[PDB]
Amino acid sequence: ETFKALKEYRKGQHNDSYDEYEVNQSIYYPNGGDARKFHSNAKPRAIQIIFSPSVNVRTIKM
Amino acid sequence: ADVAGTSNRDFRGREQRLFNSEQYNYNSSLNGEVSVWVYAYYSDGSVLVINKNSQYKVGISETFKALKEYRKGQHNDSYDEYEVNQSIYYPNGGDARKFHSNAKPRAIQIIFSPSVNVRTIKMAKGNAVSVPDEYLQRSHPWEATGIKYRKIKRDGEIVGYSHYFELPHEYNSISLAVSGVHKNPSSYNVGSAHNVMDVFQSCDLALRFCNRYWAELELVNHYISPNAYPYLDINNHSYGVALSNRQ
Amino acid sequence: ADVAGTSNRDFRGREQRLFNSEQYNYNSSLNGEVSVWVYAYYSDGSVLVINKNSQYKVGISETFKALKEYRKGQHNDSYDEYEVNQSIYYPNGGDARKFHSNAKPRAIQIIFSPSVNVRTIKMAKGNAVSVPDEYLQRSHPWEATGIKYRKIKRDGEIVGYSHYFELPHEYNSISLAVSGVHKNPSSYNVGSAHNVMDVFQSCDLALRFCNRYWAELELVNHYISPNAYPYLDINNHSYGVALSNRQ
Amino acid sequence: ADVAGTSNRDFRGREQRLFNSEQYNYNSSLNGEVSVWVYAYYSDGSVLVINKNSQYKVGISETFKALKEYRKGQHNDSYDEYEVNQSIYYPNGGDARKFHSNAKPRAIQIIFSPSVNVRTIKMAKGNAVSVPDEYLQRSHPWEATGIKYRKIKRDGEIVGYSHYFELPHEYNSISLAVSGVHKNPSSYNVGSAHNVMDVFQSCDLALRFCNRYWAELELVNHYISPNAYPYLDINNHSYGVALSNRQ
Ligand SMILES: Nc1nc2c(ncn2[C@@H]2O[C@H](COP(=O)(O)OP(=O)(O)OP(=O)(O)O)[C@@H](O)[C@H]2O)c(=O)[nH]1
Ligand SMILES: Nc1nc2c(ncn2[C@@H]2O[C@H](COP(=O)(O)OP(=O)(O)OP(=O)(O)O)[C@@H](O)[C@H]2O)c(=O)[nH]1
Ligand SMILES: Nc1nc2c(ncn2[C@@H]2O[C@H](COP(=O)(O)OP(=O)(O)OP(=O)(O)O)[C@@H](O)[C@H]2O)c(=O)[nH]1
Ligand SMILES: Nc1ncnc2c1ncn2[C@@H]1O[C@H](COP(=O)(O)OP(=O)(O)OP(=O)(O)O)[C@@H](O)[C@H]1O
Ligand SMILES: Nc1ncnc2c1ncn2[C@@H]1O[C@H](COP(=O)(O)OP(=O)(O)OP(=O)(O)O)[C@@H](O)[C@H]1O
Ligand SMILES: Nc1ncnc2c1ncn2[C@@H]1O[C@H](COP(=O)(O)OP(=O)(O)OP(=O)(O)O)[C@@H](O)[C@H]1O
Ligand SMILES: Nc1ccn([C@@H]2O[C@H](COP(=O)(O)OP(=O)(O)OP(=O)(O)O)[C@@H](O)[C@H]2O)c(=O)n1
Ligand SMILES: Nc1ccn([C@@H]2O[C@H](COP(=O)(O)OP(=O)(O)OP(=O)(O)O)[C@@H](O)[C@H]2O)c(=O)n1
Ligand SMILES: Nc1ccn([C@@H]2O[C@H](COP(=O)(O)OP(=O)(O)OP(=O)(O)O)[C@@H](O)[C@H]2O)c(=O)n1
Ligand SMILES: Nc1ccn([C@@H]2O[C@H](COP(=O)(O)OP(=O)(O)OP(=O)(O)O)[C@@H](O)[C@H]2O)c(=O)n1
Ligand SMILES: [Cl-]
Ligand SMILES: [Cl-]
Ligand SMILES: [Cl-]
Ligand SMILES: [Mg+2]
Ligand SMILES: [Mg+2]
Ligand SMILES: [Mg+2]
Ligand SMILES: [Mg+2]
Ligand SMILES: [Mg+2]
Ligand SMILES: [Mg+2]
Ligand SMILES: [Mg+2]
Repeated sequence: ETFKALKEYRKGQHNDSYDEYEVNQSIYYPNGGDARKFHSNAKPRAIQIIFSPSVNVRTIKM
Repeated sequence: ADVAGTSNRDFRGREQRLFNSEQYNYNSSLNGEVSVWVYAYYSDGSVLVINKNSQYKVGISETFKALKEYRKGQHNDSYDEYEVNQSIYYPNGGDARKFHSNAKPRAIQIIFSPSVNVRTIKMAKGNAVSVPDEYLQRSHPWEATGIKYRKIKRDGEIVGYSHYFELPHEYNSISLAVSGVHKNPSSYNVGSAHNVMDVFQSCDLALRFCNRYWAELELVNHYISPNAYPYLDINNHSYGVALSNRQ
Repeated sequence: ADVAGTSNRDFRGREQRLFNSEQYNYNSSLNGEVSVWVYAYYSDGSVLVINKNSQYKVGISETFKALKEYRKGQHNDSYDEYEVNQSIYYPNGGDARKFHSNAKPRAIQIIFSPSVNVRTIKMAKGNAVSVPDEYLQRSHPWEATGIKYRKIKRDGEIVGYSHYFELPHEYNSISLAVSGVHKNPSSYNVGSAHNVMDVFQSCDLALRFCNRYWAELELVNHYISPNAYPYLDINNHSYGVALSNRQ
Repeated sequence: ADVAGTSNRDFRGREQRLFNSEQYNYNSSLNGEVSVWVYAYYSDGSVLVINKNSQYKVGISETFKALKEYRKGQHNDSYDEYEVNQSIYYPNGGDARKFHSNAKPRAIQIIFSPSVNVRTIKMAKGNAVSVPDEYLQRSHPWEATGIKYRKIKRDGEIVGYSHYFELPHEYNSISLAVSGVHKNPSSYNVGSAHNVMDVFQSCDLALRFCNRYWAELELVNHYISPNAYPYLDINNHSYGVALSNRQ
């Protein structure tokens, strides 16, 4: 998944979609955008990766 | 004339030092201001400042709703946040579309000017329905929290006092009121019969300010520094101007 | 040990009774809260509560506009209600599309905590432009209305005081301010020179709350009962908790 | 110590040169990345980049619809562009309000990293319904287009490979897929039984990127240059960093 695709998207609600385009430009390069916020609340705060017990743990790659 | 910076006849130098000292001391006279700031920090990095500047004593009181992030001229999920409030006022009391509102403050900093007497500071940190301690019947209406205030220092001088607490937990939903009294080392009570009507007038003359800044940077650059205000930033860095006996 | 509920050595029982009594009495000490609630009832069945909780004395003051129903996050005919206000401030002064605004309160209940002294209660019920009695020049700024307050009672105990008046007529368009003073049977004046600066601080530390509930049911279930507040409902039913010398 | 830049004991200098050479060579080892970029240029001067970075082999495949300009958070005539697509998929198949959509790419640049083997590059340039050559029945699923790739050069070093074609005609409506294989001068087949499951994993581990930039300038300054990527601009100017045996 891209950085964009991991960002919170609220189906059927407002998502500050223009401002979040600007947010992305400033994340891709420092001072690259014109966003109205320092930190997007759409950015993930954490990530959990889970595998089924049928995985071989030694083959996992990230 | 004597050469600058080599004698006691550098009157320009003496006048500069006096000018700075007079400012520091005027503020701490009974004729001077006392000021309080409440900073609410939001998860998007923005900061609501509420400031009040008055003579004799000063304070700020805000509802849980009024401390919540409000983006002027933008969308604020206003209906959903009404539902959020109902669920904060009572568990499962609302119909919101979110577990945690990003409009809720993540932290609070309270700063007082150096003209406050730290021992007179009082805080009422209530729950979301504005009750200081679980139930009114057993609530002392305030706690004296002066001992938790850290000195904000520049060049060895106390430029202010700061109390900071984070609200990083889901149950940290608060109303908040804070108050302090201007230093008075004299035995002239400003609230004695002679001057009490002047203190009542100070209630009406107190000047208030609030604004939401987009970042701590913007706050430091365009609010704190230009007005020679004290501040303590997230990295424990002190801001302010040292004036007492200094050029 | 002795068997529960058969002797004076049921210390758990004695501690329960003391705990309740201490709460009742703490509230009525000079260290305790005094609280006032104003309920505005609207024709759609919803209720605006404004509450304020403070030491020494407490009160609330609201404009005619501020008492009007406001539905957070929904449509409120906001332009038309601006026109409504102009026609309420002066006859035929506006251009509204309605004879009677459903946002106008149909009734008002004022409740005080049992820590109030009923004889200190004062109300300023003004007209829509905030004049207590027709013209400022002949207005006493308040009426002492304590004699009209009914006792809200539970188990024989006064859990609060209520004054209720309906505004069922077209000309019942009001501004409203109410105030009361915390019980003080001592001859220590809390506003005497010794403690007056603490009362000025109480002005700043007073915690405030407002919210619109959708029904009297919702108010009873999620505002009154959870916080052990007193209330009197439309069927004259008393709500509150009896604490003095009770388990 | 010896003086800088006058002897073989300038270990800082030798380390710098090695560091650069190791980077160039690591990329071209079987452990390194291979990368492809597709740039679609629009008439408003903006540029969609799609990039993919993977081990062993890499490629990108996009529908005609997905190559069309999409302005995030702005109006895109979305209904009318649905109608446009119907008329591109089949002549006179839609009801659009325009002869030529400004959302259609005016040109395409394909760039590969210098770790690609140019002889393994394959392109499927299909029509708007994703058919490589008029009809499926007579379509070879790809063309080997490596011979048309120009070397992007900086300081004598190949920093990448570019294939550019304009789509300046009304009938230049395309779907597009392109692929290349990481250099492998060894006789170890990365797709042989020993390592083939690792290549299947590379399919899942391939990192993808897309974004629309407003101008070629913005692309050069904020996408190409900061990440040390190769590029060829409209004036035939080469961008990239020369690393092999250089400080
Ligand atoms: N006091 C002092 N300041 C120093 C010293 N070394 C560097 N400084 C810097 O110089 C500043 C103070 O300089 P001065 O104001 O001229 O020294 P002072 O102690 O105030 O002496 P007075 O002007 O007589 O009041 C401080 O902010 C320091 O960062 C030092 O050894 N002593
Ligand atoms: N006092 C009293 N309560 C009754 C009686 N019959 C039923 N009750 C119920 O019991 C409750 C009070 O019971 P208790 O608290 O145990 O009686 P009490 O008068 O408080 O006696 P103490 O516990 O010694 O203070 C009331 O709320 C009544 O509804 C009765 O005859 N006398
Ligand atoms: N090689 C070379 N570079 C020149 C010459 N004149 C100017 N330059 C510039 O200098 C740069 C290369 O300088 P160097 O790296 O120090 O020379 P070099 O050929 O790499 O020699 P080595 O450091 O031993 O590898 C090039 O980018 C040129 O633009 C010249 O006559 N020969
Ligand atoms: N290098 C120094 N040596 C001795 N005294 C100094 C020196 N620098 C400053 N001082 C003096 O010591 C006093 C304290 O200055 P200082 O800068 O240490 O305090 P501060 O700014 O409040 O805290 P800090 O700089 O540690 O964040 C001032 O009078 C200052 O002039
Ligand atoms: N059935 C009873 N007989 C005698 N005394 C009672 C009885 N029930 C309650 N009491 C006592 O009489 C006092 C008054 O209780 P009561 O329930 O009548 O008052 P209340 O709740 O304020 O008003 P109400 O129940 O009439 O709405 C309390 O001390 C209570 O314990
Ligand atoms: N003035 C020069 N005379 C001789 N050799 C040079 C000179 N300038 C650079 N070189 C060397 O010749 C090689 C090619 O450098 P050059 O700058 O000509 O290629 P380029 O950057 O890929 O293409 P171009 O500069 O023509 O756009 C490098 O090793 C460089 O160090
Ligand atoms: N940095 C920004 C942010 C927003 N806006 C303007 O404000 C408008 C509304 O904000 P937007 O980001 O589009 O969010 P919403 O419309 O509220 O939500 P959504 O687009 O997801 O429906 C935008 O169209 C844009 O023109 C802007 O000038 N620049
Ligand atoms: N718990 C919720 C949240 C929202 N909505 C509906 O969705 C609409 C849009 O959401 P809202 O909360 O009003 O936010 P915005 O309109 O996007 O932003 P704002 O009101 O601040 O302009 C509301 O009018 C409301 O009718 C709802 O059904 N119940
Ligand atoms: N007496 C009135 C009432 C309304 N209008 C017009 O009708 C519009 C819509 O009515 P309004 O009073 O604004 O209510 P709503 O938009 O429906 O609700 P709200 O403003 O609270 O969102 C207004 O903008 C106003 O221009 C008018 O001409 N004169
Ligand atoms: N060939 C077309 C083009 C548009 N419309 C109508 O015009 C409206 C507005 O145009 P649209 O194509 O939807 O563009 P915008 O709303 O302006 O932009 P966007 O949808 O991207 O926000 C559409 O909803 C559609 O009903 C139409 O009748 N037939
Ligand atoms: Cl003084
Ligand atoms: Cl007491
Ligand atoms: Cl290798
Ligand atoms: Mg210092
Ligand atoms: Mg809304
Ligand atoms: Mg309107
Ligand atoms: Mg009863
Ligand atoms: Mg939008
Ligand atoms: Mg549309
Ligand atoms: Mg060159």
